[PDB]
Amino acid sequence: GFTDYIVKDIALADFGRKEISLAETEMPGLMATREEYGPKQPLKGARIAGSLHMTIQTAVLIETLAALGADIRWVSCNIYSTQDHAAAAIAAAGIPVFAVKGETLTEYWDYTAKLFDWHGGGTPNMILDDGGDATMLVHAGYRAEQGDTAFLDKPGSEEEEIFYALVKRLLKEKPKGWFAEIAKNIKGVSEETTTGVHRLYEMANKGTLLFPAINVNDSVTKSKFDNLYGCRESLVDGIRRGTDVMLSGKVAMVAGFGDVGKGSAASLRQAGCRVMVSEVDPICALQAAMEGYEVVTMEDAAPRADIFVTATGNKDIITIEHMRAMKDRAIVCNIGHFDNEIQIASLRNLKWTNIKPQVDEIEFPDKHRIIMLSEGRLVNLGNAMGHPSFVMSASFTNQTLAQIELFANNKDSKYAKKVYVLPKTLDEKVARLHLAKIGVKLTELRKDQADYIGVKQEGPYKSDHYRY
Amino acid sequence: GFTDYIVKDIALADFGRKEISLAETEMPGLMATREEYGPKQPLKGARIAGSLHMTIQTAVLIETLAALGADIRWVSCNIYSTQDHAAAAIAAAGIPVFAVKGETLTEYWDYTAKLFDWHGGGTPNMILDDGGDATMLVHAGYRAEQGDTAFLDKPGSEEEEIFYALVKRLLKEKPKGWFAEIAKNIKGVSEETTTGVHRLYEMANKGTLLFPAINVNDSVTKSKFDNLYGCRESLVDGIRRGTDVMLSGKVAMVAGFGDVGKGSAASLRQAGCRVMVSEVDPICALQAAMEGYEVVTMEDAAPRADIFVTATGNKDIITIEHMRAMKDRAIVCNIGHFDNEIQIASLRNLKWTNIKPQVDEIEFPDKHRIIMLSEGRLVNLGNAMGHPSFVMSASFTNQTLAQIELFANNKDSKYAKKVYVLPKTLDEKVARLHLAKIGVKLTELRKDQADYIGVKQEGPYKSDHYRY
Amino acid sequence: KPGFTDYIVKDIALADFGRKEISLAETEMPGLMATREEYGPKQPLKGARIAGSLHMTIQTAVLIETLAALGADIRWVSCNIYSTQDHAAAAIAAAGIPVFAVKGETLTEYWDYTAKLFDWHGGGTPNMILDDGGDATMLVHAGYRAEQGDTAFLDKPGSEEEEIFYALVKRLLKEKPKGWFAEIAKNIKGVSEETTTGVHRLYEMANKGTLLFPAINVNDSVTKSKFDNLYGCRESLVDGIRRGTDVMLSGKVAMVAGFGDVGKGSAASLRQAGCRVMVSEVDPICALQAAMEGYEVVTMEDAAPRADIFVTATGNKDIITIEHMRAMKDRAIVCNIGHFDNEIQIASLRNLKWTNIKPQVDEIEFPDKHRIIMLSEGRLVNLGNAMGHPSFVMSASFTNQTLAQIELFANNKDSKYAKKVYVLPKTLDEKVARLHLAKIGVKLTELRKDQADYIGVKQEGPYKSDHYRY
Amino acid sequence: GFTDYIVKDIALADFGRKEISLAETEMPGLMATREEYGPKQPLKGARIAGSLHMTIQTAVLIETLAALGADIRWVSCNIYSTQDHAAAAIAAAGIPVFAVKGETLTEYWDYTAKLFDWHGGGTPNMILDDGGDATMLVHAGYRAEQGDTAFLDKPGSEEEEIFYALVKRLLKEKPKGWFAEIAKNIKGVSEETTTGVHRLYEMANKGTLLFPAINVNDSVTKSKFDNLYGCRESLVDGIRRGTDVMLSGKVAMVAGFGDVGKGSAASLRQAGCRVMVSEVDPICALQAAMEGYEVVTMEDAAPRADIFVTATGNKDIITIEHMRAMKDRAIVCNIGHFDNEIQIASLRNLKWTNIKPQVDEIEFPDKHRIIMLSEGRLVNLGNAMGHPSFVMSASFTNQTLAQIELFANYAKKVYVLPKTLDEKVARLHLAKIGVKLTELRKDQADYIGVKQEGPYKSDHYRY
Ligand SMILES: NC(=O)c1ccc[n+]([C@@H]2O[C@H](COP(=O)([O-])OP(=O)(O)OC[C@H]3O[C@@H](n4cnc5c(N)ncnc54)[C@H](O)[C@@H]3O)[C@@H](O)[C@H]2O)c1
Ligand SMILES: NC(=O)c1ccc[n+]([C@@H]2O[C@H](COP(=O)([O-])OP(=O)(O)OC[C@H]3O[C@@H](n4cnc5c(N)ncnc54)[C@H](O)[C@@H]3O)[C@@H](O)[C@H]2O)c1
Ligand SMILES: NC(=O)c1ccc[n+]([C@@H]2O[C@H](COP(=O)([O-])OP(=O)(O)OC[C@H]3O[C@@H](n4cnc5c(N)ncnc54)[C@H](O)[C@@H]3O)[C@@H](O)[C@H]2O)c1
Ligand SMILES: NC(=O)c1ccc[n+]([C@@H]2O[C@H](COP(=O)([O-])OP(=O)(O)OC[C@H]3O[C@@H](n4cnc5c(N)ncnc54)[C@H](O)[C@@H]3O)[C@@H](O)[C@H]2O)c1
Ligand code: NA
Ligand code: NA
Ligand code: NA
Repeated sequence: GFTDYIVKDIALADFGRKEISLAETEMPGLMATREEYGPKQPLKGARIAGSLHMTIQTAVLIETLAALGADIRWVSCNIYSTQDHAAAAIAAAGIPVFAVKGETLTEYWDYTAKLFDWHGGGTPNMILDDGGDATMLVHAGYRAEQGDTAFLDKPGSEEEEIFYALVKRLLKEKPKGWFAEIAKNIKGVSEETTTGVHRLYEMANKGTLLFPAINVNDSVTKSKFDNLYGCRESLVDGIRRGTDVMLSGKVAMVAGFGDVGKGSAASLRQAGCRVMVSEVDPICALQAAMEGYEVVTMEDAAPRADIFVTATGNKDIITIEHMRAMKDRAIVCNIGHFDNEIQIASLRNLKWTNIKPQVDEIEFPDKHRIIMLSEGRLVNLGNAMGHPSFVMSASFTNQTLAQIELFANNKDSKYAKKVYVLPKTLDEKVARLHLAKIGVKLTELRKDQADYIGVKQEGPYKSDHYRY
Repeated sequence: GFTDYIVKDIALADFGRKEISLAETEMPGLMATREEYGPKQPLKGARIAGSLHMTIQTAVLIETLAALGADIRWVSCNIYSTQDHAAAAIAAAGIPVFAVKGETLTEYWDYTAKLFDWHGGGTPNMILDDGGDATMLVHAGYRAEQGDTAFLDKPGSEEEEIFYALVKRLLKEKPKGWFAEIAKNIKGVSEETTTGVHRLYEMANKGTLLFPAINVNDSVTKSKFDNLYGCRESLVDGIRRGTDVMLSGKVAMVAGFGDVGKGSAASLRQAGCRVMVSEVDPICALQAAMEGYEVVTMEDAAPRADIFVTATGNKDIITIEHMRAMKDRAIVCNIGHFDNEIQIASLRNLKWTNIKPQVDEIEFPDKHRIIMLSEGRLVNLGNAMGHPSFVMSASFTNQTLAQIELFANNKDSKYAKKVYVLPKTLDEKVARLHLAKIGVKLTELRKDQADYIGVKQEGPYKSDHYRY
Repeated sequence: KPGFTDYIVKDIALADFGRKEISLAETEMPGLMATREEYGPKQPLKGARIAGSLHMTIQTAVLIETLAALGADIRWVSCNIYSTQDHAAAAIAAAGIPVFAVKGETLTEYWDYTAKLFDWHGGGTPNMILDDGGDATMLVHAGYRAEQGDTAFLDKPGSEEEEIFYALVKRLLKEKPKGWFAEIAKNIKGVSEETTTGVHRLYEMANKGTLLFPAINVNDSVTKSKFDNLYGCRESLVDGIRRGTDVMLSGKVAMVAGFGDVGKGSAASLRQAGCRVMVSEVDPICALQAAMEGYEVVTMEDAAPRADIFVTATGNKDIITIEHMRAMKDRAIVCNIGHFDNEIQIASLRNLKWTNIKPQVDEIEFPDKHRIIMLSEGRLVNLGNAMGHPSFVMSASFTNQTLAQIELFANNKDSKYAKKVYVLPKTLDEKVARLHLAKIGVKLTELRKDQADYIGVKQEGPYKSDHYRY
Repeated sequence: GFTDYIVKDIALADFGRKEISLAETEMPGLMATREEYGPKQPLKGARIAGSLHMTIQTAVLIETLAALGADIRWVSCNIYSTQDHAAAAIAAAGIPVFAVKGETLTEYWDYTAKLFDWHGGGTPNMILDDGGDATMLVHAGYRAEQGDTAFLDKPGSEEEEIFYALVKRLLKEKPKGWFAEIAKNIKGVSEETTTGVHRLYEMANKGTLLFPAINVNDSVTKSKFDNLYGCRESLVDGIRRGTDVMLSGKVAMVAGFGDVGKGSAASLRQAGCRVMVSEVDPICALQAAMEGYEVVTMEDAAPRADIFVTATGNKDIITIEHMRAMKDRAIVCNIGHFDNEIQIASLRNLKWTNIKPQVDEIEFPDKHRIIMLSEGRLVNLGNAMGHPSFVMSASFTNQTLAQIELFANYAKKVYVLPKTLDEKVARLHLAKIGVKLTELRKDQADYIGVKQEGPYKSDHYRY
């Protein structure tokens, strides 16, 4: 009689469980974290609201949190990233989850709000976020509840107008003071991705951040593994499953050469494309040139490339003018967190023909066409299966450790309403937990060698400013 | 009122047509062939029986042959390689096709026989074959029809048993002399893949080959493109879609370093694996070592690689003893034409658990498991979408030109009952047809330079023994 | 000029060849050349007396002439006994700049030359140090410590170079005016330090409170560490091995100890050239990076009988021991690309039979007749057996150095630099990268104001947070 | 009392011997061939005139031929490819060699002629050639000696005028009939490189080839290894030693994508360049595009590449009009056999400034400059040390087996070694690089239609 969930089809649970079992073998850091902290139950009493792509990998994270004692409600943080068999397995485990691949924007936001109506009464006391949407709902509602309401009628994108409408509906329907009630009860947020962390630092800079936050993205074992190697593996996976094109012989353009753009350019080069890159940061541009990529503007690339990928975390990267100039049936996609890297909204008066889920052909007046993937939302998660389990084990061990820090290890107020990163000893621990699986044999410093370079034999091995 | 087909779901035809249209843009060699030969209708009067993976790419080939005047019947040459939407689109175009992804081996062989019961009555007068199964049916039936039946009672596998039962059934249910009538009427066969060509030369050398044959595999623009770059793109595609594992950090073992093994090892290394290779040919082994691969035996690799790929065209490459020695949840697959590279039958008293279509977990008595892709059949086609269209345009332009040669350019018996390859002029033409699409600007020999090296400005540019 | 004799080089007649390659390097060093054009009119280094201790290569000659073009008075030595390019040294001497640098100088010569930096022409001392590896900095600090009465460390040498260095310190205490090291320390306005090993020495002193003057850590400019250490070694490690040995790399197994910036570049050098590369590491993060890049991560004991080529890239000591070398295959190649020659236990080999093949290449034979090929007697192989990093990447390193000399000498009127270790601001790090883009055809996109606001940055940069790792 | 040689510095012999010893360890095929055939003395009675880059690797080949019984005289086949310490070691070993790094074209052809004045009297009875120059001397002299002398008054290049003057000088000095006497005594030639094999097939098709020839270049274990991997290792070595430029960040243009162009493009891309390629053959062009190289014309490349390499075996690939259009201080070089891929002659009117041996800066009227390596001669051998020893062991094991075949043991006058020998060459190299070959079971061998011991592939297989 468990009914507190919304998924595509609960009957997919058995398939979901099979793939979760397979992913466990590929996620030694999460499984070792269960073994270590299971007995101590550090998350007992935690009520974690999670907003994070409802994939097989996330399901292993969710069950790890639950094995550590947490009570949980979950949604995806993108309308196309859910893996419905993973969602069904979580629902079948009796954990409230509201996540469907292909849900509407209105559904997406209504589901986010359902995180905060805790089963049995009350609110969450922890947030685990990827992209900042659950955090944003709490802050925007609190802003309005304190009487600052005009921003809710500011012009916006289609999704923004839906978000403001949600906040108005909740102010109208929930008891007065609901958002302050939520904000009081949240002990911390851990945030996974570059875009969400930027939103966190903006709030802290403005003094509006309502609770302590750990920036998980900037663990070394997250940013230089998930953002880099994860996209190296999953960008071309998304493009292949969407289009099945031959990548050898093609030219690809990647906007951005931060961690995701580095991984994305490598994904395409390794798969056979000749890759060009755009950048605004002269250091990252020089890195791209030293790695052998031609560094060009998007105006230069638009008539040249076969495949375009936005990897910036910024907005208005590929415009209608660029797409007007592209060759017929050029492929366009986005691997940054949000769908305003490409001017999708400007395309909505053109003729769209759906090819299959997450693949559309868009026809201009002059009859040239472009192939758009996942309507401009995250292509690796929308057209394929996101990053593979092993690299998500590193990200999600960080997440689990950050939840433990904020929920369990803040009894001396070592985390204020500010943004923190995990300490390097824990970053190093995350890496250590993954070495045996992939056959690494680590050397140990002898004492005199440790002394010679000024480190402890057990680490940490690098200064605070080391960049790896 | 058209019913002469067997496909999984005819309602997939619209989706198939959308992806056929997209593939046409990616297949400039086939489309240019339609434009050149369309007006001359060189295949008017041809009745082509095709046995070749019923993919979107094959659908573009089928419609090219039809555009040149051919009447067609088609089947897939593997039980897992059909793309059901491509099959549906062909059926919806009124072309008889008998091809379902996941058909049984009994169905597979019954469908092959249906090639020869031409619609309206009569037989085919051309065969287009990939792997030699349709050609084998004709030759084995002919052998038995002439009185040599004893071999039909000594089946060496379950497949051989189904095939010999089929031959016996056709000898009873088809008219007296049916196999000789087919053999009389077939003007030629063109054969796509290394294994099928081996079978052709076997028959040619023994004097049993019943009609002229063109070896398409050994066109330069087939063997050095499809087998090499096709597998480079589509092997890791199959492994990713089947398993979603992280390839960076994994050790992969490829048996064979011919054209397919070269492309397969590159597929895995480019995707991040550390790749080991086995070989029996010292030249191919030395190539592999010079390309940086460790060259080892399968016994050395068995307990330590994460991923195993057979690429030999030979048999008994990965045995039950190897599989017993493998690490838990190692991945095993085959990209050679036939499944007996892996000893699949030796596994049939173990516990098999299906994960999803074409993915199975096999458990040994000691509880270790292996993950088997497509029950050991061609992994790129079974677990993904085979090679991408652009490279198949080169293979399939060769096939179209070969059909034209045997059907229309044999008035003078230039093709006897032996195996031939297309001339280098046609090989060069196939490459030329593909240059504009990918932006190649070819240089023209000045007249002085052509003289200096002793070629014509228009080619051919290399000796007949040049290896490229 | 005939009157000028204040130098020591191998052969002054190499100056014309030196000048031709300096001219070629100028085209390849746009950052340094742009820094001249920008700051030349302003003469920010007029009055600077710069003691430089840095590999006397063609690239260093373009740095020296940049400093002089900005107004600096200069004395120079190399920071390694095998890294000098004799034609570069000759060209600097022929320009009338005191330089004491010979490829193949002895350790005793090396340290006597370092001391000549501090005997300024016309009297007095330097007032700036530009250091690579910390040796000039160490001479001032060791002498100061001893001169203040703490001499115990001088009597306990534990390597040949250490005993030579300690004997130099004693000699200078004996021969110079009393208080000489304190007078040097008082006059040095700052040191800028190029390399990971030297910067470690600096932070050790700053943490003990013994650092005597402000220091800028140039190694940890993004446009030094993530370019010179990485791409420089990617280009010049295999160059050194090829010139020393002319072996085929395709088909060989290589072992790289360390997967920091130099080890990353070294492993890529060898893989790109065709080797199958194995890596060792002590840091689990760096080990996981190496495994993710496809390298087998093993211990040196596992690698010793397996690999054809060994490269130490750690900055640490005792990486390749006599036990490892005894276990190696016959005619295995061994070399070092970290700053100092104690990564390989070279001293443990000195009673074996050494057969010189050619400069910086030796065959070492064990009693059992097993042989190894040793490059540059375990000293930096890229500089010893080849020409070090190529000019273009050194332009990024040396533009940072020039900017750091301007900071310490000209921009410390308010004492913003105390006696501790600083890095250059990110806007200067970014400027260094900007100066190198046009030469290699990079077209940089301009952020619009709405895009810059969206990611919380100014259109003119800096584009990244302080803790961004690139 | 031996002085029948010309080397730059005989004092380099000890250095040459040390590097020959090192190369022996790296040349397991040559050394295994010495071990197997030394005691058989298959080349006893052979008098081999060799014309092949006088490198450390060639010294190991020479001493292998001698260990098989051969009497030898040797020259280099390029004026800048000799390694003087290798030449000195061969001289010190008592083998006539005439080879100096930097010898002039006049010296080059005088030295080639010395091959044929055998020590003790008589002529050679075998040729081992790389590029066909020794072979061409015999055939041109034979042609003229049979009365057809007018062509010798009509050269097309400075080198051909020197060559023709040599032929005239030999016809004047040597006994009447000398070229026919040489031609009668030469039992065969083995020819190493694509350009030389092109010359042989020209002569065979015109019906003028005077003796059997083995095309060593088209052994699989030569063309698919030396030309490909050898250039992959040694092209960038040459460019680095000549210029010391940073390759990451630069654009490089490679003309040709045959075996040498494939290896050359890979050399540059693996070293960090962004590589463009030209081709005339649509199949090779399509291969380059599918390997991810931009395929362009030289006119497209001229204003924008930083580095240009010719790898065609053809002529007039980089013209003065291309070089006029290049950026200031672009690097230009040639890895094909002959210097006429670049229009060096047309540059001789401009200002040249020597930087160091084999590196020159050439200044145009408008003051832009280009950097020319080895005056357009083979850059890997002129600016560095040619291919490394291990891959030359494969090429030179083929050469040794070919000399045995021609001397001691078809229909076509130019032929290739049989696949069983090609396979043997590869097998000899496997243990040193740690390869473990799998052995077919009898049923597996039958399944694929081969003998367990090979050959494993059809004669048309392209590898
Ligand atoms: N799809 C995934 O699985 C995945 C993985 C991790 C992060 N992300 C997302 O990817 C995005 C990028 O993240 P990141 O970690 O690489 O950030 P980053 O800050 O490291 O890199 C972004 C780069 O974009 C560049 N840039 C900004 N504006 C540009 C412009 N107009 N043109 C060209 N370049 C521009 C920046 O200079 C910067 O170097 C974020 O939205 C992040 O949340 C996605
Ligand atoms: N899946 C596809 O899309 C695809 C594409 C082209 C060809 N094929 C098939 O792939 C197979 C291989 O074709 P190919 O063109 O590479 O053939 P190939 O003859 O070029 O190469 C096969 C290699 O296997 C080696 N080999 C044979 N027995 C071996 C053993 N016991 N252990 C290790 N190595 C062994 C051979 O020496 C040979 O080099 C054939 O069955 C062919 O029909 C599949
Ligand atoms: N030759 C050159 O041109 C050049 C270029 C830049 C720097 N350097 C020198 O190279 C050295 C390395 O510099 P870096 O910037 O890479 O430093 P780094 O700190 O980034 O890397 C050193 C790495 O060595 C590892 N390590 C330490 N002891 C080890 C051991 N016993 N076994 C295996 N790994 C071990 C560390 O964990 C570390 O990751 C320094 O001496 C530096 O001064 C040389
Ligand atoms: N330097 C070395 O050590 C070395 C090694 C092996 C051979 N070689 C020499 O290299 C040359 C190339 O040999 P190969 O084996 O690669 O020959 P190849 O016939 O395999 O390749 C030459 C390529 O050049 C192309 N080509 C001809 N003219 C062209 C033009 N005008 N523009 C662009 N491309 C053109 C051809 O189409 C052909 O594909 C020969 O002279 C050979 O003797 C040099
Ligand atoms: Na996944
Ligand atoms: Na240099
Ligand atoms: Na060499």
